[PDB]
Amino acid sequence: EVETFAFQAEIAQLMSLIINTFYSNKEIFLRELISNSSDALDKIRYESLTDPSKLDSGKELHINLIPNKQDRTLTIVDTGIGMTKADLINNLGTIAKSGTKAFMEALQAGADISMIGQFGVGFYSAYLVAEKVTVITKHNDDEQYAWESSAGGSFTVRTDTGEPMGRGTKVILHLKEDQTEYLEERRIKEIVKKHSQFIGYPITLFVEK
Ligand SMILES: CN(C(=O)c1ccc(O)cc1O)c1ccc(C(N)=O)cc1
Ligand SMILES: [Cl-]
Repeated sequence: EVETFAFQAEIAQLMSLIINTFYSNKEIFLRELISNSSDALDKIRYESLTDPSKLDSGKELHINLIPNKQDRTLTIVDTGIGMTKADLINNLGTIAKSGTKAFMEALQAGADISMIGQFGVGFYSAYLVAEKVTVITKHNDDEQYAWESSAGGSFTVRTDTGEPMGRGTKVILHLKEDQTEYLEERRIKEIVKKHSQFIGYPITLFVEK
């Protein structure tokens, strides 16, 4: 039922750098994850232009932001193309080994952590704010999978028996205890307006009871 994998050494080092570096501008995680969602939504849109049946798993293309203060989670849900099991295991669809090389050279040559997305590895910015990240994904060509990692050099993959998603990717951020500002409506709104104001899909911020 649960498979445990080692990160490639370069990815483990990327994650360690994100977790251990003193860097105050953590809010950029949300821009990076919304960017990934937008890119996934563009991919299923483009495939649907020539094969409308690709949207049989859901026609609506959008992004939901779901804070839950009871669970201390921020969830980013998109209805994009989703990931196969293979692409989950292969660094969540990224060229993360080569991207990490380029990013670490850029940080040595004066870049900062906010530029992570320019190297194709923006997903890993989740670990600025999350102690654990859970990714639930569903691609038309595959079953629904759950990826998870608390860093420390490993991740797990299992077939997800949870709530069916139709198609797309859900990133569940289990926030660090000192990062609960990212569950507050006003703070999320501020970050979306500051860094994600030109994303071409609706971004709905859910509210809480
Ligand atoms: C397919 N795919 C996803 O399903 C996906 C991965 C991570 C994420 O936070 C959101 C996603 O939709 C995904 C993978 C990689 C990128 C990227 N921009 O490098 C974008 C999208
Ligand atoms: Cl690569």
